[PDB]
Amino acid sequence: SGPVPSRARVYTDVNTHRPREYWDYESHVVEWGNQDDYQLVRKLGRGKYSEVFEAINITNNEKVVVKILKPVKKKKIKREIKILENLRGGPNIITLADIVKDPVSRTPALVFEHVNNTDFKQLYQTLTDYDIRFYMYEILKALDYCHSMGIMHRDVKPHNVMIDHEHRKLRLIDWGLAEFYHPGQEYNVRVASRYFKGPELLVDYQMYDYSLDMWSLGCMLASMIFRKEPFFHGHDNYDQLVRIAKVLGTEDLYDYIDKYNIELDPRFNDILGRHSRKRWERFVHSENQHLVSPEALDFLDKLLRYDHQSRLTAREAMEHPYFYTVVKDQARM
Ligand SMILES: Brc1ccc2nn[nH]c2c1
Ligand SMILES: Brc1ccc2nn[nH]c2c1
Ligand SMILES: [Cl-]
Ligand SMILES: [Cl-]
Ligand SMILES: [Cl-]
Ligand code: NA
Repeated sequence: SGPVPSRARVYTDVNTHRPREYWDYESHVVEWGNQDDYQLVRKLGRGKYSEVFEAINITNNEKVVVKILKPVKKKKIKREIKILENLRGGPNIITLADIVKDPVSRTPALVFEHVNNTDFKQLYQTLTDYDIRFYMYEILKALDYCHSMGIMHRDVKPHNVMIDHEHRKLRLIDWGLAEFYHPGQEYNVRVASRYFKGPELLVDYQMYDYSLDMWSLGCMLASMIFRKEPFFHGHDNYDQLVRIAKVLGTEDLYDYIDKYNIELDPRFNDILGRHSRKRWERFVHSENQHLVSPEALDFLDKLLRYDHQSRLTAREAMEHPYFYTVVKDQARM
């Protein structure tokens, strides 16, 4: 028999109850703007599918960020545009301002409202205990929002979190790998960066959901509270699961494989071995102990589960005791 089917525990049917047009991004008609409204100021960085620039809107002298959509299928372009339009105005989600094409090269570009080019990876190994809780809560607002809107990000990692630490403001960026969640859909498992890939991607379980983002978030949290970058440091996608298995243990891994009737790639048979589930205390030392609390470990434990169904949802995560002081201070402000 094949793999056992899976459904998201939350927001399962939200796209089914929308109009077709909400999620049928292949049918979306983009009104392409004029590239000449903007002047590029400077390169901010060059990614995999994108070059990103600081630019000026020469109509209002407003600073913007421009992402030139490096050669890729039109299908992927429409998907990213439609997701950005659907999520526009959501909490801590980057704001799409315009969509333009080069009159010559015909190359699409996305224009975003300005954010400083300071990503979370530059700051997240130097935060106080309170600021880790604060910024994790801000990321959870973006994830509960996009999940509630029927969208999984699929590339949650520190390089995709822009922070203005001065203004205590955060935006979740790079929606290029994001997808709409549809119950029973089998997704590409070649998404996310190696260190943030959930076990579902590593064992090739395709019927995954929003809970993939919650694994990635757990990898970020573990990195920050233990000052260990990355937390799960695999050589390649096979060794990545071994690094996880040495922490979470093999018993829960094989129970997860049995539960979903997953056919494990033969390469895994000699490399996973047999490992106890490690107590989180093993990762605590004199230079991280100020970031580690019972509350932090209880929360982390509930994100980092093999079984995607077991993991906290974004809204359940926001209700965890780890965030009580953040929630109280927000209500006061
Ligand atoms: Br938006 C934008 C503005 C000017 C540009 N020059 N090359 N590519 C561009 C994209
Ligand atoms: Br603003 C901004 C900066 C970089 C980005 N990469 N993808 N989306 C982005 C938005
Ligand atoms: Cl990163
Ligand atoms: Cl490791
Ligand atoms: Cl132990
Ligand atoms: Na401590």
